[PDB]
This record gives sequence, C-alpha cells and structure tokens, in this order.
Amino acid sequence: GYTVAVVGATGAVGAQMIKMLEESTLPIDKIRYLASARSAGKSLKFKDQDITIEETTETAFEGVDIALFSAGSSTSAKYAPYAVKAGVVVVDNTSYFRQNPDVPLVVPEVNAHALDAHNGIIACPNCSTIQMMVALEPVRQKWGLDRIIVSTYQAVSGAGMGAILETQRELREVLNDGVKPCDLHAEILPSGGDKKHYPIAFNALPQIDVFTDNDYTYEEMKMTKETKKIMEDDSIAVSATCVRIPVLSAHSESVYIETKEVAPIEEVKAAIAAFPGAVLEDDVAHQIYPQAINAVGSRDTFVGRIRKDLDAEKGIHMWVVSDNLLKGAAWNSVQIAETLHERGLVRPTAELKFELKLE
Amino acid sequence: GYTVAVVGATGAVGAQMIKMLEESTLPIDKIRYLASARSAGKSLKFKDQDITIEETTETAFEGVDIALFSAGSSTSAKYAPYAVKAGVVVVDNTSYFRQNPDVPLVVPEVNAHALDAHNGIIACPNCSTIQMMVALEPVRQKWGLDRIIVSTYQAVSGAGMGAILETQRELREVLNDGVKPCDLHAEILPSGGDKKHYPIAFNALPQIDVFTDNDYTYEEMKMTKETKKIMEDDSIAVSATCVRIPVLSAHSESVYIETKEVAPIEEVKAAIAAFPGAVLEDDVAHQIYPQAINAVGSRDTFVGRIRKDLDAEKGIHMWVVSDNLLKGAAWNSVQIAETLHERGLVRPTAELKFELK
Ligand SMILES: NC(=O)c1ccc[n+]([C@@H]2O[C@H](COP(=O)([O-])OP(=O)(O)OC[C@H]3O[C@@H](n4cnc5c(N)ncnc54)[C@H](OP(=O)(O)O)[C@@H]3O)[C@@H](O)[C@H]2O)c1
Ligand SMILES: NC(=O)c1ccc[n+]([C@@H]2O[C@H](COP(=O)([O-])OP(=O)(O)OC[C@H]3O[C@@H](n4cnc5c(N)ncnc54)[C@H](OP(=O)(O)O)[C@@H]3O)[C@@H](O)[C@H]2O)c1
Ligand SMILES: Nc1cc(C(=O)O)ccc1C(=O)O
Ligand code: NA
Repeated sequence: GYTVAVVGATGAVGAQMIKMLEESTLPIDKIRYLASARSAGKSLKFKDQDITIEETTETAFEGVDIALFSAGSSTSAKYAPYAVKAGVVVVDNTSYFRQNPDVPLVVPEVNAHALDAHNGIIACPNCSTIQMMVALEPVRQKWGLDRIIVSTYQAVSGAGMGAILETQRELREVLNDGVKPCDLHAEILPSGGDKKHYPIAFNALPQIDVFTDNDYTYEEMKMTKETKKIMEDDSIAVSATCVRIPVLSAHSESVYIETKEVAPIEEVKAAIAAFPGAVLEDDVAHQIYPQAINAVGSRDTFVGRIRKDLDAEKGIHMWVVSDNLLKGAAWNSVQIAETLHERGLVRPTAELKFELKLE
Repeated sequence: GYTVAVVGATGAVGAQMIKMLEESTLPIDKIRYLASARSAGKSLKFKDQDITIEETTETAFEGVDIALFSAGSSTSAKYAPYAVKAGVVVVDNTSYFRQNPDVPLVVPEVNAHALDAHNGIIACPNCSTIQMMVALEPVRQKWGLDRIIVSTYQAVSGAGMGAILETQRELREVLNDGVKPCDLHAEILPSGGDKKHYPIAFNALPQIDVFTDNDYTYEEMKMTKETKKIMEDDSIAVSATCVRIPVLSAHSESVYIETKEVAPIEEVKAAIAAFPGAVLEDDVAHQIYPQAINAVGSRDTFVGRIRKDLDAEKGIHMWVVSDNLLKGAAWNSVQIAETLHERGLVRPTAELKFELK
C-alpha cells in the first residue's frame, strides 16, 4: 500500500479530501495530515484513527508515495517541488502549476491519457472548469466545440472555510437580528487577498479572485485557459463571467456553446447521459433539472435545461451543477490518485523539473 | 388633479406603487386602493392619510383617471377592459396585454413615442427585460444589436410577497434548526402555479414561470419577445436562461451582446453613463461593479463589468442590476404615468378595443 499525505487537511477542501480517501479503494498503509504551524499538534480522525497534524516543511515528505495538496498556491509553490525531489507524486488542487507544460492538467474522464507522461505533479483544474469539462467533453467528441460563453453561480465554500463562516454569520445577522444587508461588515468575500470586502448575504458578487489586466478576473481567465489545455485545443473560444451567490456548496453554470456540426438535442442528452461522471437530469415536463442543493455530497456532475439557441443553428444552452468540493476539488484529486494507481504511475520522478523555492 | 387607483395595493409591487406615488410629481386629487374581497375594509396609508381598501369589481372604476394594475394577469384580463370603458388609462404590470398590438409595451427611456397611440392600456414589460433595455438601448443607438444572450440572477420578490416569506423561513430553518436545504418543504417557488415546488435556500433554481412548448420557460421567452417589441426590431436574436437565487430584492444579469459595428469599450461605457435611467458603476481597479444589495431602493439601473469578448470582434459582456420592484415594476409604471401626464395623454379612449370579460 501507499503512504498518503494530505497537505491542507484542516481546510474546506481538506475535510473532503479526508472523506474521499476514507471512501477510496486506494490501498493506504499510512496517512499523514499536514497543515500550517497554526494547526500543528492538533488531531483529526482518519476513520477511527487519531492523526496528529504536522507543520508542512521542505523535509516533511520522506517516505510519502502520494501527496494531495490543497493549502493555497503559495504552499504548493514552496513545498510541492521538495515533495517531488523526495520521490512523491503530487496531486495539486491549486492554480500554481496548472499552466506549466511539464504538468498534466487532468479531469480523468476527459484526459486521463495526459497522466502517463507526468513529472511528479498532476494539477487539478479550477472547480468551475472541471464540471464544465465533464458536461461538454461528450458533446465535443461527437459534434466539436467552436465557442463557449459561460455565466457561473458559485458557492462560497470555493473561497474556503472562513468564507463559509462569513456567509453563515451574515445571513444570521440579517434573518435573526434584522441587520440590513448593506450594513453588514465583511472581511473575506469577494476575494480574501483583494483590497475591499463586500457582503454576500442576499447579494450576487460578479468578482471571483482578483482582476487581471484585461478586466476579466483570474477565475474567468482560468476557465478560458484551462479549457484550452484540458481539451487540447487552443482554437476553442471561451469567455466567462464568474459570480458568487449565497450558496454554501455546489457551483451552477449557465453554459452556451456553439458546436462545429449541428448536434440534435435529443442526441446531445443521450451523449451526456452516457458519459462517465455526468448525469442527465432533464425532464422539464416534471420540472427536473440540476439543483445545487441536490448535487451536494455527490461525485457526479448534473446536466439539464438542454435546449437549442432560438437563432444560432449550432448554439446550445444548458445548466451544469456539481459539488465544488467534490468533483470540483477533493474527488477529482482522489480520482486522479486512483487513476495513477490503476496505470502504475505512483513512483518517483528521477528528473526534477520544478524550481526549489527554499534554498 | 387626477383620481388614481392602485389595483393590487396590498402586494409586493402594490406596496412599492404606493411609495412611488407618494414620491411622484403627479397631481393627485384622490387616491384609491383596490385589492381582493379579503382585503376590503382594511386601512392603508397614503402619506399621512388613511385609505380604506376597496374590492376590485367591474363597477369600481367610475371617475378614475389612471389605474395602475399589479394584481395578477387574471385580474387585469377581467377588470382592465371595464376600466377602459369607464374612461380610465390603465398602466398594467402583468404579462396579459404585453403582446397585444393595440397595447404599447413601454420603457419610457427607450420607447416613450409608443405611448402617443395608446388605446387605454399601456403595458409595463417584465422586470428582467426592463433593466436590460435600459442598459442596451444606448449601445443599440450607436452601434446596433445583432444578438443578446443573457443569464439572470433573479430575486425572490419577483414572485410576490409569499415567495419572500418562504425564502426567509427556509433560510431560518437551515441556519437555526439545522435542516439540510435538500430536505426543506416548499409551497411556492420556483413557480406558484406549477405542479412541484423546490427550496430556494442555498440553491439556484433554473426555472422562473412555467415551461413553454420549446423547453424555454415563459420568463425566458418574455425576455425574447418583449425585447423585440420594445426595440421595434424582430431581427434581434435573443436567448435567455432565467434563474432564481437567494436574493430578496434586485435582479442581476450577465448580458452578452454582439453589436452590428465594433463598439469601442470606452465609448460604450460613456454612452451608458449618458443614458437616462442608467448609471455606470465600473471601476475594476477599485472593485466597483453593480451589486443587488446596493441597487435596492434606487430607481436607477446599474451597469458594469463591461468588457469585450475574448474572441468575437463585436461581442461585449456586462453586468446589469436593478431593483425589480422599482424600475422592474412600480417605478416603471409611475414613470409611464408621469410621461402620460407630460404628453397630455391622460384622457378617456373613445373606441374600445378590449373584449369585456
Ligand atoms: N474550495 C474550493 O471549491 C476549491 C476548489 C478547487 C481548488 N481549491 C484550491 O484548494 C486550496 C484550498 O482551499 P480551501 O477552500 O480548502 O481553503 P481553506 O478552507 O481556507 O483552508 C486552507 C488550508 O490551507 C492550509 N494552509 C494555509 N497556509 C499554510 C501553510 N503555510 N502551510 C501549510 N498549510 C497551510 C490551512 O491550514 P491551517 O488550518 O493550519 O491554517 C488549511 O488546511 C486553494 O489553493 C484553492 O484555490 C479550492
Ligand atoms: N414582483 C415583481 O418583481 C414583479 C415585476 C413585474 C411585474 N409583476 C407583476 O405584478 C403582479 C403582482 O405581483 P406581486 O409580486 O406584487 O404579487 P403579490 O405580492 O402576491 O400580490 C398580489 C396582489 O394581487 C391582489 N389580488 C389577487 N387577486 C385579486 C383579485 N381577484 N382582485 C383584486 N386584487 C387581487 C392581492 O390582493 P389581496 O392582498 O387582497 O389578496 C395583492 O394585492 C403580477 O402580475 C406580476 O407578474 C411583478
Ligand atoms: N478563487 C478560487 C480559485 C480556485 C482555484 O483556482 O483553485 C478555486 C476556488 C476559488 C473560489 O474562490 O471559489
Ligand atoms: Na445615465
């Protein structure tokens, strides 16, 4: 079996990494939980076992076979290259390594083939990108993709445990204390790192991550760039609007595509139904469509409201929902580790291709 | 001055109709509040005066100059034609008369000219359409519009007083009693009249109104058909996805357009800023963009996140927010009434074009 380390074990994604590993088929001989100095020495369960949390350091990875990182980009930048140097295979949930040509950016149902040539780091894409890829890959395979326009409806757990707590607190102040949403004080959302913070309670914030120099946010540009890499087609036009709404878990997306060939809607429904990891929930006569509250706790990606554009011959609209902590993060990561195991790819990488940041 | 009647005075829109009338310049000599039989006899304020609510009937409109209807499509279908026969000018918030070619479908900043030929009924468009029209008209004027794709983020007050209470109760049950959202009981949302009801707490429901034959909902199809009528151009391609989210007041919209000619983004921002009823809130360097919570209580429509598409030469994205009970309903109606006053259009219609009953 394997020694598996979870880096960022105490966070929103980490708690789901634990759950997904507890439910995994991976043969695990030893579990280690790593986080910051803040959590070092505390205890968390793995099944019935008590695991002492360790501070993440450059020397923490000896004997580790697989390390799952979900502790922020700076933590992956600082420590994943040392883990690789030590002989680990890293599955990274952060954005840091996603666009590195030496790093596979993987959704196992879409581009598992990319895992074979890994160099010790496999990156999980952005949560909003992953579920979109599950929905759209079966369509691309049969009718091609020319462009995508997507507007997202993103849950706050996307921004971490602090953001969940902020949202719950804000809602309680409004609903129990009678505070006006405009009078709420926020510390984290829309973006922990940015300069100004706004209430999410009873609001919709059209900012996820920070702004880039083209006036799209980093979240929007990640959807664009990650789609192109995952589908191995730079010619797919993708523009996004990413919005935070008052949902704790599960992202929803209004997705418009134009295909290369006309894709009959009944065939599109069938293709998605048949695609691993995607579930068709589309029966408007009985008001059946994906819903965030129904998707929570499931590894599947749910697709419905599928219909042709009213004017563009090759245009199709749909609604895509998945638990952003599961398929959008921890489940994609554990699924990657399981796929690495299936393919005999859990072993050290001889040549280091990633800069060491702590020399 | 005028005798003004508010039909549906007790509802979500009705309450805001009262507020907009209280704050109006309209010369009002007499105000009357009308609702259903179960509200008759109750008292409701107009400024400091106490107004006794009356039951809406076929005979209730004698001596009324202007009637603002916000009491459900059934109530407008039933009583609006009797109001017209009685010499009233009706401004209707319902969907009932919107697609009747004898009825102007008006956003005053966009198509006030359509008021001149009214036949006693003027229809207010759907809330989600109105704010989109305010944002897009200044762009259309300068560079034209080829197509629109919109995804909405609609507040629960759009579905009436009951939907607000249901939303608040559901959120309390989750936050205070630890109920899982998927286990909540719902009676109204997504659509009061439809067969099944779902929780909105911590959810996003991609259904507003009921489904039509083409698998778009009536709300989505209204955005399509109403846009074409208001902008007087059936060639504009419009497809919508309309979604309810856990917001009490103010609708937000992610709007994509392609113009007929390339519209430089700085000029687009300037054109929107200069357009009556639209306010530019777009300064990403300081994280400035329209927000539902900031728009509540304002008659203005706020536009930001304006940026060109990453690939389509003529494509532009933006974010549009307005209070759905104000510009989306009660303010659009009162603004129509003020515009009718300005234009000398508050008078009986000689020829009746609307079937009684
Ligand atoms: N949430 C999502 O839907 C989502 C989806 C895809 C990807 N991701 C990515 O996954 C990562 C984790 O996000 P989250 O939502 O789980 O955040 P979170 O709840 O705020 O948790 C952050 C975690 O990072 C750890 N950490 C912080 N600084 C550290 C350091 N210097 N060394 C080691 N550990 C450190 C924290 O440990 P302490 O408790 O000791 O502070 C905690 O375990 C982020 O990079 C995020 O971009 C998140
Ligand atoms: N809410 C919005 O953002 C929005 C936007 C645009 C248009 N609209 C339209 O405006 C209308 C009202 O919506 P709302 O949200 O204000 O609904 P609401 O809160 O449920 O209020 C319904 C109102 O209609 C009255 N009513 C019901 N049946 C009646 C009858 N038979 N005769 C006279 N009055 C009757 C009710 O009076 P009682 O109290 O006596 O029952 C109440 O005043 C609807 O047609 C809706 O489509 C709403
Ligand atoms: N800003 C984010 C970035 C990522 C990522 O790229 O890992 C995941 C979630 C969020 C969020 O805040 O919802
Ligand atoms: Na203006």
